[PDB]
Amino acid sequence: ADMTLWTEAEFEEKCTYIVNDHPVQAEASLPRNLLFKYATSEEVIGVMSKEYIPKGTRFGPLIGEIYTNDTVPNRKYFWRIYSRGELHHFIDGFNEEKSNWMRYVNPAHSPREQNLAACQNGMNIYFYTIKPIPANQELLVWYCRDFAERLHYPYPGELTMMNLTQ
Amino acid sequence: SSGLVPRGSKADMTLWTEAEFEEKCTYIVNDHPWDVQAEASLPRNLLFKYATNSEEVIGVMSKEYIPKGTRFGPLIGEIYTNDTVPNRKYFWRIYSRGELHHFIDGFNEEKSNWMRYVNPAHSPREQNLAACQNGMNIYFYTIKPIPANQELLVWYCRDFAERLHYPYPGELTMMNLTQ
Repeated sequence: ADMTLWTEAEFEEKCTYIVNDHPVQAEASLPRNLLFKYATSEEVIGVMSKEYIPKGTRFGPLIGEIYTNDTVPNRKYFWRIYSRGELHHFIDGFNEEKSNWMRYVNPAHSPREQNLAACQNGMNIYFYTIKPIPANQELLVWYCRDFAERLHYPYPGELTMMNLTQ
Repeated sequence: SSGLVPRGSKADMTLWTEAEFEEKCTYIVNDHPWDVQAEASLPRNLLFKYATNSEEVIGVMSKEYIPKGTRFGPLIGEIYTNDTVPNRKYFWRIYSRGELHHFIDGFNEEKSNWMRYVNPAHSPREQNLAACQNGMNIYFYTIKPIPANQELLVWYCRDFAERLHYPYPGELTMMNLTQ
């Protein structure tokens, strides 16, 4: 039940609820269980729950412009996609007319804050809730273990030197 | 004296690259010439730590003050590829062009040098050697002085740890990366 160390395959296989986007694209696509957080203007500064979001809910896939190295023209909204253990392409969520609402979700600062894991399944990126999100709480994402490892990034539950030499 | 002159324009080895270790190390220590090989090869500035009442080696200690920036090695052991590998406790990986190339295996004491006896550090605070691949070899570099009669304790340098998807001293947390 602790999803911290699940593999991308385990997220896909053991997901309970699937939430599709709502039928500018980045704003219009926001599912009906979410709301935007706004600046004190109409600038969107994050995504919040409108209602209780269960653990084990999948959002996505991420929509954005796709670039390879040979085709790439701002990298803050980039997500990397891998094939057979090599970087294959980027999905770029920067352009709000060609990207969905996932571009607005802020990153978690700590394991405690994280309530979404980002995973690559197939050729897509999804965000899975790893804990319940009560109403009117911010969605805060970080890479799942396998994705973090592909990036050489830290992640919740990462083993320490102390762990590896115990 | 004071100020801009002595300051000039802008020593911690924690985040050095493998190239930096090779370029900037100060002292080189070669193995003892030469011979069992794993014991006979131990450099004259080191001693073994033994199990109590036993001749069993359980670690490596300094015999004398070992300066920061001292290189030991290269590692010697049997070399296996995936296509030739026959207990991985004493295995070290060698990479070529970002891909695993072969393993150096220190298990057999007749075919390996003293570096097989060096134990891993349990924490950043305990580490006094960084292991690096330079060229086709692995060397250990002291990252802090080792006073006389203190154990040598190794961990991978940052780039080697990252090839292994291992943690390392100085690794940034999510907290550091996000603010």
